Amino acid sequence: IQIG
Repeated sequence: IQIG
């Protein structure tokens, strides 16, 4: 999970 990568958010940004």
